[PDB]
Amino acid sequence: PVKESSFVEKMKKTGRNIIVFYGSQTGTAEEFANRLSKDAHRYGMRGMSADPEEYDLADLSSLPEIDKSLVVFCMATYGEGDPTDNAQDFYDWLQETDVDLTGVKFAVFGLGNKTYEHFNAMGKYVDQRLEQLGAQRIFELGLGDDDGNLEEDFITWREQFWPAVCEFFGVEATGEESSIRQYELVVHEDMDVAKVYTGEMGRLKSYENQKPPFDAKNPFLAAVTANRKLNQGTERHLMHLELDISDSKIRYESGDHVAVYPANDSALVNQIGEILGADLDVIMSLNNLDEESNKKHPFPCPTTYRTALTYYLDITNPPRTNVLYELAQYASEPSEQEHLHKMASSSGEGKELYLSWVVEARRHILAILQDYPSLRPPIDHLCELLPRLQARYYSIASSSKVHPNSVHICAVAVEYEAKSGRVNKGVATSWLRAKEPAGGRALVPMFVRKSQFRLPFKSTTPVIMVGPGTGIAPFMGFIQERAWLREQGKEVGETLLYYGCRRSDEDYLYREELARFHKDGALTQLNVAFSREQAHKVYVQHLLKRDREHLWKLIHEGGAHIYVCGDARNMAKDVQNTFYDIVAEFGPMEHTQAVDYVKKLMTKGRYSLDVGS
Ligand SMILES: Cc1cc2nc3c(=O)[nH]c(=O)nc-3n(C[C@H](O)[C@H](O)[C@H](O)COP(=O)(O)OP(=O)(O)OC[C@H]3O[C@@H](n4cnc5c(N)ncnc54)[C@H](O)[C@@H]3O)c2cc1C
Ligand SMILES: NC(=O)c1ccc[n+]([C@@H]2O[C@H](COP(=O)([O-])OP(=O)(O)OC[C@H]3O[C@@H](n4cnc5c(N)ncnc54)[C@H](OP(=O)(O)O)[C@@H]3O)[C@@H](O)[C@H]2O)c1
Ligand SMILES: Cc1cc2nc3c(=O)[nH]c(=O)nc-3n(C[C@H](O)[C@H](O)[C@H](O)COP(=O)(O)O)c2cc1C
Repeated sequence: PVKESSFVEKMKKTGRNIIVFYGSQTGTAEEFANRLSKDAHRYGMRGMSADPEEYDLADLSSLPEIDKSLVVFCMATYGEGDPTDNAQDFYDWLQETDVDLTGVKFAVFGLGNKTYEHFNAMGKYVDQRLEQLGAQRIFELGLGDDDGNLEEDFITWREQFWPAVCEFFGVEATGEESSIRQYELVVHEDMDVAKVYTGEMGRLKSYENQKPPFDAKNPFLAAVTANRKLNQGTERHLMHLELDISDSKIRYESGDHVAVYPANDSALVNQIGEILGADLDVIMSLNNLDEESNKKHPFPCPTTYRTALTYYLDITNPPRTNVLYELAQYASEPSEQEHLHKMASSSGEGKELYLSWVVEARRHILAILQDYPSLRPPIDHLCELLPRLQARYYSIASSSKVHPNSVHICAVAVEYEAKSGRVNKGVATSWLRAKEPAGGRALVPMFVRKSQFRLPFKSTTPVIMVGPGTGIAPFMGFIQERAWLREQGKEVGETLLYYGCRRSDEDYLYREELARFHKDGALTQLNVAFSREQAHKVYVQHLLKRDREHLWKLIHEGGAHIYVCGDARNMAKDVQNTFYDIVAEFGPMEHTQAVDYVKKLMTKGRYSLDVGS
């Protein structure tokens, strides 16, 4: 990872006084940065965004060489309160450096989520650390809560931030407003076909010419071997997929995640085009008007609107306030121009409307286009606004020791009645479902992501796995592997599964496979919880609570490892208590002593989580 030159120097040479580093994976932090960066301009200053992984943040000490200089960090938290991948260098650095940042003015906005225990560790860290080094805080730390509404949290913060800035430095709010574009449109007519991106993510033609290694930037088109329906009932659609990675040299261990780069719904794309009156089959490119930025285009180019809407753009999520504000200009009917503008208010009714009519109603772009017919923006400007389509992750359901040449996926297809009035569909799950094992084959641009979730190294350590619904996913690989080790002579301690589902004839995933593993003995216990076969709910905690005596015997004496995968707002929290209570009873020990004991197993590597909401 060859770093770029002193960003301070670039700022000097490009007349910029504020830089906004973004630490993110799904791009939300990146978005905020770009917004905060563009914002800078309307207040007499000029800023720029930047990936800290491309620079050496050691130069912060040089930043004071620029008048009215100030750095801003938009950081998100992951894993064990860990930084985003790209924010890793920055982190390790802040920890090891002793550098003096005297004269450095900063501000930090962190993206977190209250379900997790390490709420905005990064944000809190950077803010607090930069001070210890010497830099002076120009504005309070921002704690954005995604479980509530990060967007609004950002708004509220941003709104107070600029004035503070303006005041500390004595600068004007320079009239504000009047749309400013980032890219410039360039339509191509002669464009040699063989050089137009068709949905590749990295180098031109990387999808056709597959050359390792394969990473997020160079995914590996994997053939869909099997795509079966796992649920017996019809309430929902749960599926088991098997991606063939032969000849990819891609390594992986049960507990890792695999990511996919899906394609939006054809019909949904056609309509956006149609309702705008634009020819989606036009070949074009959006070159940055700043001939200095490294981000030459909003996405791969040259390409066609259809390709961008289909593979490069997120056209299904609720548009964020700034995208709607920018569009307000393209709505002829005033009534509508107003709502759109108002969408980015910090408070008032504008806020409530953006919160219920857009977010709560899950209204995506096309929906808003249909509901505000006077809104007919230019297709090229829309693409510059829409955010980038992300890859979806999946707990690899298989074990490397048994399926080295294949990755398995257990997923629940997303589909629901939105209050917007229509039916929304999960981008990747709908895409995945439509893959028929069968150019001709069914390929899925994927790539693996290593994780922390891992079976114990020592084959005799007791494993306790709590994974209701699709939470069982990673655990299918766990059991396969522990089954293997036994067929390999290896001595295997207890292996217990604590699974859950509605009814044994609705969503009892791997009812049969799990039946085998149990019969043969691979699974010491197979405690399953049918939450709907009786008046009262029977969740997995109840089972854990039921086996308190035994579990505590492997946790406290057998040094067993606890694994938790699935829902994070409830399932995980409820389970975590039950463990507090098991420890507190059989300890014995007050709640506090127990809560700690558990959290220790958590840090001492014996209690792993892998939840989301
Ligand atoms: C580390 C990790 C591991 C994961 N492992 C798995 C796994 O093993 N199996 C699996 O199925 N998924 C897993 N996921 C979730 C997975 O990545 C996808 O989010 C999921 O498959 C749906 O993606 P989609 O693109 O089809 O849906 P999208 O189009 O992206 O839509 C999903 C979004 O729609 C919204 N939504 C969903 N239902 C409703 C509703 N009823 N009403 C209103 N809004 C709603 C939510 O905001 C949700 O985030 C994992 C995620 C992470 C981060
Ligand atoms: N981050 C990850 O790695 C990961 C992996 C898998 C799933 N998930 C997340 O979990 C959510 C749902 O997953 P899912 O569809 O697969 O599960 P699910 O089908 O919705 O539910 C599975 C089982 O859990 C039960 N349940 C509901 N509330 C519970 C509680 N408080 N304690 C214990 N069991 C409870 C259900 O019963 P009832 O419905 O009848 O109440 C059912 O028996 C999604 O939001 C998804 O993001 C995250
Ligand atoms: C796998 C995963 C792990 C997360 N872990 C944490 C965490 O430990 N602490 C926290 O405060 N937020 C956590 N979050 C929430 C994110 O910090 C939040 O969604 C943020 O907006 C992500 O930023 P991005 O879009 O810029 O990548 C996690 C999200 C995911 C999907």
